[PDB]
Amino acid sequence: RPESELIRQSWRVVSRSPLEHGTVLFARLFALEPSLLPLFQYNGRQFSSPEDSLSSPEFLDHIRKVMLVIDAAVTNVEDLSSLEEYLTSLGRKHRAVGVRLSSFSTVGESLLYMLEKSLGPDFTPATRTAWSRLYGAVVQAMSRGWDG
Ligand code: HEM
Ligand SMILES: [Xe]
Ligand SMILES: [Xe]
Ligand SMILES: [Xe]
Ligand SMILES: [Xe]
Ligand SMILES: [Xe]
Ligand SMILES: [Xe]
Ligand SMILES: [Xe]
Repeated sequence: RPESELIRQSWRVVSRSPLEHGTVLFARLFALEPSLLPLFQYNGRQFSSPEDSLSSPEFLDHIRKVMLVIDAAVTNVEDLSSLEEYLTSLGRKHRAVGVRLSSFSTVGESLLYMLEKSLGPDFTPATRTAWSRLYGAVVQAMSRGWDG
C-alpha cells in the first residue's frame, strides 16, 4: 500500500526525538481541552496548570508510553488485527482513569497538529489522510474497551 509507506516515512522523522514531539502533542491537547488536565493524578495530586505537567517525571513517562504505542501501530500498519486485544484493554484502562471516548478525537487532532508542525511542506493531504485512517483504526479497537 502507498498509505503504509507515507506513514512509515513520516514516522521516521518524528521518532528520532519522541519526547520532544510527544511534548508538542500534549501541549496542543491541553490547549484544546483543558478539562483533561486533572485526569493525570500522580500521588493523588492534580496539576494546576498545563506547565506543571511538564516537570512531572510520571507525566513525561506517559508521553514515552504514548509514543511507544504509536510506534507499535506503525510497525504493524499492514496488520493491526494483532494489536487489537492489547488496544481494547488499553481503552478499558483509560475508561477507568476517567477518559471519555469523545476526548480521543481531540487527541487525534493533536497528533495531526504535531505531524503538520514537524513535517511542514512534507505533510501532504495524502499523509494527513493516511494517519487519519490509521488513528481511526486504533480508536476503533480501543473503543471496544468502553463496554461497547
Ligand atoms: C485523553 C488523553 C489521555 C489521558 C488523560 C491519559 C491518562 C493516563 C493515565 C492517568 C494512565 C495511568 C498512569 C500512567 O501510566 O501514567 C495512563 C496509562 C497509559 N496510557 Fe494514557 N492517557 C491518555 C491517552 C493515551 C493515548 C492516546 C495512548 C497511546 C496511544 C496512551 C498510552 C498509555 C499507556 C501505554 C499506559 C500504561 C497502560 C498500562 O499498561 O497500565 N494514553 N493513561
Ligand atoms: Xe504539556
Ligand atoms: Xe504547556
Ligand atoms: Xe513505565
Ligand atoms: Xe519512547
Ligand atoms: Xe518511539
Ligand atoms: Xe496518539
Ligand atoms: Xe496512531
